[PDB]
Amino acid sequence: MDCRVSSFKVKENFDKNRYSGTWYAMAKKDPEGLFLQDNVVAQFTVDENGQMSATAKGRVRLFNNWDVCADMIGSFTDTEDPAKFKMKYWGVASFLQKGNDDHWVVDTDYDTYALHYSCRELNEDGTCADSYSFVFSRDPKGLPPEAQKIVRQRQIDLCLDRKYRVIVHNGFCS
Ligand SMILES: CC1=C(/C=C/C(C)=C/C=C/C(C)=C/CO)C(C)(C)CCC1
Repeated sequence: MDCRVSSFKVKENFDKNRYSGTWYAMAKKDPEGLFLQDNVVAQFTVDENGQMSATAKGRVRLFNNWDVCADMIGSFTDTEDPAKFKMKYWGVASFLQKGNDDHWVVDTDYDTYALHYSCRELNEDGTCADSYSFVFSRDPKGLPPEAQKIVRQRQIDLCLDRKYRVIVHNGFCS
């Protein structure tokens, strides 16, 4: 049971165009502090020069109770690893958070599911101190019993097992 971040294995030869399109977040594992809550849908596209970007809608509560529908946007720069990106994000609205997080795709089938992960804070022993993860599906209705078994194994080998929470979509942002 090695939970060092550098130990985690990511998607072999990640194909940036097979991955583009609409993805629906079905479950998540939260990080410390302020973060997207529900009704979150992401849209990936890749330009002619291979650059990948994405926009995202989601409900987020602020200060104290203030649900707003955050329109986020991120760009991705490539690393020595096809699956491991650096993502710069920001919102159409200014008060919304800007920032830079790693963006790694641990696993995907590009036809039905994608499993994302990001460690914002590394510990002294290499394991992650503060992290979040997303489980996306191409189908707004969710994964098959059989794709769910793959997903739950991924969560365990990430040491995030039993820490995910089902995301719901009730047109709060449509
Ligand atoms: C770029 C965007 C993503 C992440 C957004 C997050 C990090 C937003 C947080 C917003 C907050 C907390 C705003 C507070 O005012 C993910 C990874 C889903 C995939 C594609 C595009």
